Amino acid sequence: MIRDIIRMGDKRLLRVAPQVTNLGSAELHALVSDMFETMGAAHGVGLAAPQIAVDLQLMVFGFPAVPLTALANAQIEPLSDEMENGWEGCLSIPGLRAVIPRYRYIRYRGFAPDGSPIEREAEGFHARVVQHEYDHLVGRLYPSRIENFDTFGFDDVLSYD
Amino acid sequence: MIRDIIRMGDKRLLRVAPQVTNLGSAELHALVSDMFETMGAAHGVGLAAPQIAVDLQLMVFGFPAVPLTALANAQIEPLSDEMENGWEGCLSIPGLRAVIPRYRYIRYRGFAPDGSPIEREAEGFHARVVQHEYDHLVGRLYPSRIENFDTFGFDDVLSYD
Ligand SMILES: Cc1nc(-c2cccc(N)c2)cs1
Ligand SMILES: Cc1nc(-c2cccc(N)c2)cs1
Repeated sequence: MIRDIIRMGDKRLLRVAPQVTNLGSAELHALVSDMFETMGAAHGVGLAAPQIAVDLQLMVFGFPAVPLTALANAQIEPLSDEMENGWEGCLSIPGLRAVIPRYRYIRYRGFAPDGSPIEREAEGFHARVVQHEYDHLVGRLYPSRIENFDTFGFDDVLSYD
Repeated sequence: MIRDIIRMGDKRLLRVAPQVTNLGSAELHALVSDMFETMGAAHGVGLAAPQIAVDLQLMVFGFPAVPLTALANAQIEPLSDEMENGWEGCLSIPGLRAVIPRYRYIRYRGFAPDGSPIEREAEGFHARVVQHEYDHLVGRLYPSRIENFDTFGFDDVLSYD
């Protein structure tokens, strides 16, 4: 079932989400299902549970190919100090984008919805997607990470590199 | 004549605008006319020439009542250090607003379009309008001034005080 995505300004995006405690359950599998379906309908590459007003450490993401992934209780570790700049947008902030520095290299861990452990090293766009989605679990959106406000604007208008 | 307002992302918002050198001219009077008309059609309280892609130190503003004012070659001086927070939006960033600290007290100077000198002390919302419009003359938009990103979001969604 497609869920409503809440937009920046909604307090439910600003919460720190608790862990998932229902790995392998039918209730989680359905919620994950709905999230992939919601992500797909909005043409997203990532979506976090709080963007559909569900307060849980859960995100889906994927589609350079990033693997289709559902991830509960994510925890992330930079693998280096190299930052890298890249374009980011967000379905809760429709029509806009900005350039955001993210770690180029991370490891992330947590659990697939059937409860199997997940751990991967990630780089570049894959890395950036997971960091962005992780931010939501923590009440954080990308504008608070912009350093060059010249690169922030509407998508159909922007012309920076 | 109503002009197109350009949106955040357009480089023409990021320029430092040169002075007006045509006070008392028919070309300025028409441009000022168009700006009041453009401001009115968009339900703005302020609009700066670069928001209609005209690169000049010129702004209109007004409607607590703020007097309807056209102002070329604005220069501003805080009258104190008291900052004050207030809600701001911007016609080049439609649908959004944020809380922004501005000086509570300013003096501003420059010229009415007929070339008569203008100087006023200003406080509160009047002050804030002029500071906001002044920012555009200098390539600056309000997001780069947000300190609490919790208060930044879509207007129809937001619920902070
Ligand atoms: C090239 C682009 N990437 C994105 C994007 C980047 C990181 C995270 C999410 N959720 C979206 C928007 S435009
Ligand atoms: C209460 C509000 N004020 C504004 C506003 C405030 C300052 C400058 C401009 N141009 C608009 C938007 S919502």
